[PDB]
Amino acid sequence: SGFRKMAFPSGKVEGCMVQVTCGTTTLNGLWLDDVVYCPRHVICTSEDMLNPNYEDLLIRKSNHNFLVQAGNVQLRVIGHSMQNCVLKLKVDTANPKTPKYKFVRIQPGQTFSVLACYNGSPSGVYQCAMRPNFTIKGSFLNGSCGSVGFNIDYDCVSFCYMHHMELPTGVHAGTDLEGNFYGPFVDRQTAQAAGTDTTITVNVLAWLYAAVINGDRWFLNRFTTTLNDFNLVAMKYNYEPLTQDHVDILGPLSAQTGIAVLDMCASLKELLQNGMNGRTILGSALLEDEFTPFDVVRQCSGVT
Amino acid sequence: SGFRKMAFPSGKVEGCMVQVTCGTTTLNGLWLDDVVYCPRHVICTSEDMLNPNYEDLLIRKSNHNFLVQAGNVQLRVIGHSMQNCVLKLKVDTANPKTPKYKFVRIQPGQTFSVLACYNGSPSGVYQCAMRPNFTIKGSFLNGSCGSVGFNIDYDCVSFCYMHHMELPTGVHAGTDLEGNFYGPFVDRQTAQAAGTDTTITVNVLAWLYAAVINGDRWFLNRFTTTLNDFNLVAMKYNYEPLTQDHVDILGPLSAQTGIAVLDMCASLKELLQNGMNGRTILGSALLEDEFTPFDVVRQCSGVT
Ligand SMILES: *CC(=O)N1CCN(Cc2cc(O)cc(Cl)c2)CC1
Ligand SMILES: *CC(=O)N1CCN(Cc2cc(O)cc(Cl)c2)CC1
Repeated sequence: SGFRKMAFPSGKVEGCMVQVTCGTTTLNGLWLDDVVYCPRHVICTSEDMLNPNYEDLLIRKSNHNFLVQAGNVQLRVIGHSMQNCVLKLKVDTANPKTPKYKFVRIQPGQTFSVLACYNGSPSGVYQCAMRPNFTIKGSFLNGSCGSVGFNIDYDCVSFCYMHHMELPTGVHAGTDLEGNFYGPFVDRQTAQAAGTDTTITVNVLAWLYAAVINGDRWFLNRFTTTLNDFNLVAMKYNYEPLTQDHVDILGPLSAQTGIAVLDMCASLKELLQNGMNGRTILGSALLEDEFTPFDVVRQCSGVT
Repeated sequence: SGFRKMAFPSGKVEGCMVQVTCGTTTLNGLWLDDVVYCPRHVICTSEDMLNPNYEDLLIRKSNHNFLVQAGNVQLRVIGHSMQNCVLKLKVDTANPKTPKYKFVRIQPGQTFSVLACYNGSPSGVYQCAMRPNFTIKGSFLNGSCGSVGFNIDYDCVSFCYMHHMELPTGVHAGTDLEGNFYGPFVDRQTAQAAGTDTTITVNVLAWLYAAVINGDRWFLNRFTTTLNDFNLVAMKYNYEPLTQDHVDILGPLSAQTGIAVLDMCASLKELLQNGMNGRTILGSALLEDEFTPFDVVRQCSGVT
C-alpha cells in the first residue's frame, strides 16, 4: 500500500544524455543510435532571441561548430539538420547505451517522467503531465533545455517531450522528438499566452480510486450522478468534461473497487462543491490530477 | 523556475538490483561488489512470521538455497551470513555495475530517493523522508522488500534504507544497510506502534524559501517572532521544535532571499494559526515537509 507521485526508473535515459555546445551556448542533447537530438535554439545568441531566423542562423554553422560530449568523451559530428524546432546531429558513433525506443507525441492529460539534466549530466527525475493548455509544470533552470520526458513500457522507452522554454508565468513549453511544440508555443522570446489550465477530470477520478484502494474512504458518499449532471459541475470548476471514453478507461478501477464510475463522479462533485473541510486524501489537501488511470493500475499492481 | 518533489536519477541503483529467492519467498537484493544484501525475512515462510527465530531458521539454509538472479543470469552463492536484520550473500562475481557507494544511517528529517523494485526489476522512483517517528510514507506492494533508499553526491551513492515492512497503518519500516531498523520496529508480524508523526519544521521553512524563490509570496507578512515564541506554536501543531542549528542550516536560503529566518518563522506561525484560506504554495494546499534546506538549494541551483 501507499501512493506516491512516482517517476519511471531513469537509467535507460541517463545513458542517452550528452552535452551540446554551439558557439557560446550549452544545453542537453539526447543521443540515440548515431543521432543527437537537441533544441534548435542552441545556435542562438541572447541578441537573436526576440525573432531568430533559424534557417539563416544555421547557415553560418558547420558540423565542427556543434561540440557534443558524452561524459568526458567527444563525439565527432558528421551531419546536421533541422527538423521543426529540433536539431539532429549525426555522429560517427552509435550510442552503445541506446535502449529500445520510440518517439511518441502524447495527448494532453497523459503523464511522463522528466530527467532534468544540466551540461549533459542528470540532476533529478520527477513525474508530470502534459496540461490541457499544452504546458508542463516542471522544474527547469538555465541549462536544462534538451532534458527529455519519457514513458517506459517494460524495456522500450517512449520519448515524448524535449524541454525548450519557460514562459513568464513559470510554466514550461517544449516539443515532441520530431521538434513540434506541444501547443501554440514558438521558440522565440515573445509574449506567449498560456491558456486556461483546466483540471484533468479522468485523472482526478483515477486518483480517487487509488485513494479508496489505499484506505482513504472519507469522501465516499450515498450519492450518484449522470455524465451530463457531473459535467455541469465540471464546467463550473474548470474541469475537463468527462466523456464515455473516460468512463470506459476507469472501468478496471471500477471493477477492482466495486464503485461505479458515476458514484465516484458524485463523490468528486461533492468534493468540488464543498471542499476537503481541512481533511486530506493520499497526503494531499487538493484534488490530484497528474495520475492517469493507467498510472494508478500500474502502481497498485507493481508493473516493472 | 518551478519546484518539484524530485528524486535522484536511479541508474546507478538499477544496476545493483537483483532478485533473491529462498525456498518459496522472493524479494529484492542489492548487489554491491561480491555481496548481495537483502532482508533476512526472505528465509521465512508465512507460518513462521508471528515470532521467527531467525538464527534457527537460517541454520536450515545453505548457500545453494539462496537463488540470486541479476536480470536473466544466475549468481553463484559462496557464502551467507546474517548482520542484524539483513542477509549478506557472498557471490563469486563482483557486480560490474557497482557504483562508488557508502552505507549511511540517516537522521529523522533527512530525505532520500526510493527505487521501488519487484522480482529484482525496477518499477519506479520517488522521493521521501525518514519521518520523526522513523517510518517512511512510501509505495510498496508485496515483493517490494529489499528495495533501497539512497542519496547521490556527484558519483557516490549513499545507501540509507532497505525496505522490510508495512505496518497495519499503511506506513513503512525498514533498516539501514547494516540491518538495523530505523525506529523501534522489529521484523515480526506483531502489533507495532508508529509514534506521533510530527512535521519537520526546518524542511517546511526550507520549502517556504523555495516558494519565495519561485514566485509564491502571498504568505509573507509584516511580522517577526523569536525561537521560543515560534516553538510554542510548533508544539501546539505537532511540529518539531526549531533549534539554532536549524536556523543556521537555513542561513544560505535566508542569504539568497534576504528574508531573515525568524521572519519566515512568523509567516509559518500565521499559516499554522490561520490555514491557507483556500490558496496554494508551490502547487500544494498543505505545508510540505519532505524537502530539506539542502534539497531546496540543490534544486534551485541545478547540482548534477
Ligand atoms: C531551458 C534552457 O536551458 N534555456 C532557456 C533559456 N535560454 C534559451 C531561450 C531564451 C529565450 O529568451 C527564449 C527561448 Cl525560446 C529560449 C537558454 C537555454
Ligand atoms: C515488502 C515485501 O515484499 N514483503 C512484506 C510482507 N511479507 C514479509 C513479511 C510478512 C510479515 O507478516 C511481517 C514481516 Cl516483518 C514481513 C512478504 C514480503
